[PDB]
Amino acid sequence: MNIKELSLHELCEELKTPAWNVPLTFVGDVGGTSARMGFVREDSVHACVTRYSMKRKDITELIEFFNEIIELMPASVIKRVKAGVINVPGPVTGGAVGGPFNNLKGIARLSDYPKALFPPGRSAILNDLEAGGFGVLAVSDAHVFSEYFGVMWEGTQWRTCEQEPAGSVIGRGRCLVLAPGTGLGSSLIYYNPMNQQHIVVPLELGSQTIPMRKDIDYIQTLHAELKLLPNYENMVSGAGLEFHYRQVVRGSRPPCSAGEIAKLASEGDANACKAMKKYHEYLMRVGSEASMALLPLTIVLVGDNIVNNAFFYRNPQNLKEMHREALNHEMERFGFQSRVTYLRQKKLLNLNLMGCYRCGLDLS
Amino acid sequence: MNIKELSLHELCEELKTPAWNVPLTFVGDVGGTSARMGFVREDSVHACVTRYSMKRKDITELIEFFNEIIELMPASVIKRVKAGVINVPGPVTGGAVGGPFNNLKGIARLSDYPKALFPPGRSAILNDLEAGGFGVLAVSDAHVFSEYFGVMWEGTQWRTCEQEPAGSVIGRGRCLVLAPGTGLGSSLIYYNPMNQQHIVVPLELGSQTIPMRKDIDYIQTLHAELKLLPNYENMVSGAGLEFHYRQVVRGSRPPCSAGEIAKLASEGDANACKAMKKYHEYLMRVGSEASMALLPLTIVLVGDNIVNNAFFYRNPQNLKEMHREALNHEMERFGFQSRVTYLRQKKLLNLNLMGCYRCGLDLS
Ligand SMILES: O=C(CCc1ccc(O)cc1)N[C@@H]1[C@@H](O)[C@H](O)[C@@H](CO)O[C@@H]1O
Ligand SMILES: O=C(CCc1ccc(O)cc1)N[C@@H]1[C@@H](O)[C@H](O)[C@@H](CO)O[C@@H]1O
Repeated sequence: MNIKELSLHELCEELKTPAWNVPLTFVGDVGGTSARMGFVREDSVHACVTRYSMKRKDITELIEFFNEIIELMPASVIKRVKAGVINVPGPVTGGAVGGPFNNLKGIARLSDYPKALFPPGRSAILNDLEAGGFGVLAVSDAHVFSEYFGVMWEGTQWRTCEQEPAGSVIGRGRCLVLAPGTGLGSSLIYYNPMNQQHIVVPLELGSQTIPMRKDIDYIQTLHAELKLLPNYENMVSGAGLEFHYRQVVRGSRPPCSAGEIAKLASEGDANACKAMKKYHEYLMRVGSEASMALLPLTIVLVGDNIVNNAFFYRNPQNLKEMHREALNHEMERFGFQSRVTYLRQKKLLNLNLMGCYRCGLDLS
Repeated sequence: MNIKELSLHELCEELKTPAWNVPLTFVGDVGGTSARMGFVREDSVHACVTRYSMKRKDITELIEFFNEIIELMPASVIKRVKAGVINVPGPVTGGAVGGPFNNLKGIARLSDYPKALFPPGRSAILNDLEAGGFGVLAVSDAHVFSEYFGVMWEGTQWRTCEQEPAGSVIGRGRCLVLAPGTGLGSSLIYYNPMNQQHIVVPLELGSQTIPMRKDIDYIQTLHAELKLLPNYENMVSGAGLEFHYRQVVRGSRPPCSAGEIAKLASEGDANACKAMKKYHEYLMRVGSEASMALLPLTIVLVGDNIVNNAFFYRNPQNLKEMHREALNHEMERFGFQSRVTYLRQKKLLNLNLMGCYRCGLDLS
């Protein structure tokens, strides 16, 4: 798994080198603030990408970027493009129309994209966590799962389905991918046991109304701030973390950012730590409800957030509390939540870029 | 598109007429009370089946039924078995391990089934709604969708994905199947835009904790009765309807069973009617929340209950109220709930038997 990030110029020069004299997949991982776009080739995977700023905060700006690449890149390179797959930070329909976005305006339309980078019949727009799910599969496919994912706790069902150690393979069962970052992303890597095939199913779990436990007052406190029935993302996100911190300090310390709160928690600050426990309590509730609804074999937490918050999961008291909340469901009296193995990304890797490429394989 | 229930001996006879001198698919629709098993052949879908009482109330009695069938049947008939698929009223893993079940006792195990009816590599056990979802596909493939399904309302997304009228085909989009009957069943017919294929993913939406709207007291009341945080099935089931009717009458009238309540409502009783609106209010919350989480193109309400309570859905007032509640979600401010086309089964049909066959065709 190799990704190199280059200026657009160094990018152009890299693609003229012998190693890149080969069929290419155009890929793009588009976020609310930036996009990484470039080319990917083949059991190792090799991507070379350049970073763009989404300064105009508008999804149509990608069209301008694609043009730039086509004009600035030699035709010899562009003609090697066998497939073109990008991902965007919002719901996508028909792999062709993405929108509406929370942090960008406009609608991503595959039909308005240049066929030089998006060949007809071999092109797709993915949801970011749909690409991430494909990304998880690409890690598994390269026999390197244990290098990127660590077991948080092993579920009851793993040994029933798998002889190998937890975390060593994705496993022949449904894998629910959760990404608590800017937005709360989710996807279901469904497993069809009749053909032994994994299939990525995009979800919007973050946007469901939170069902209560013994926390009606806490939920109502947020309800009154937002003037909206809180959804999971409202508790599990940067603003969620900031909310949890305000609720812990109650005025006594002025507000700081989610980023600042995460830093303080890394330094042992009791208030920030408790905010972080709160944030994860709600993440574990997404997990327990989804564990029932989707009956997954595994749940995998992914993203730079998860990797960088390793200090939090490393702590056995934090981990035991998350485990307890994961089991906090009425259906656990039948063992449903206990079936599931939870894993977390433990090493940095842009799953989305790998996923766009992995998806391109299935179009080609 | 037809199914004749026959006696065991006159099943054996029926399977000698020349029209049934074809490869056969063994199928079985296992309910809590009765199981219908038999054989299927082909635009045209012809099935003939015999019924068994599940009077051991034990899922394992099936093997005796299987054994009997093979004993009381020609080797000219058994030799034409190409596939074998049955469905059961509980979760199933690996398409081969069914249960534990809320209704029956034991575990359905494909490995303990006779290969004469279940040719290895061409057989499966399905969850009941997993089969239902396959049945919905089969109806659509037989170009007879509009004969069995009526539109309750057309969603915003339909005319952009399909040029055919709503209700006339399943549609090239995800279809969430809900079966609000004795239990609450749910499955997602996922549409894969990469390869234009539908796949059926089993769900357990019924067992999710109910998120609130403005009904905290009503939920607390049931919570106190059940001594369990209510899930959608608690509000949307037989037990659910009985609860709604009781909260309506407040001991002013006698307590009535679900069937009693249903009948009374059809006759025009105001209290029973109020109970059924209450029930459908919670059914619509399953739909609005799943509309966000799973982003379906359609939602199809299936089952005998649904056909038999056609009177309820035909009332323009009840339907308007259902529609209103289907859009009662904070995400509707973005049009998410409005995207979805709702349909209901309007004519009797064992989708599950048809589903077992349709599944079989993917297995051969
Ligand atoms: O933003 C949403 C909900 C839909 C929505 C659309 C417009 C809007 O203004 C408000 C919400 N969903 C996205 C989701 O697609 C993505 O996978 C996730 C991780 O990046 O962040 C958000 O959860
Ligand atoms: O069985 C369950 C949930 C697990 C469960 C286990 C024990 C129990 O007492 C209660 C529920 N769910 C099943 C589901 O598989 C099925 O499709 C649906 C329609 O028949 O009925 C049930 O709701």
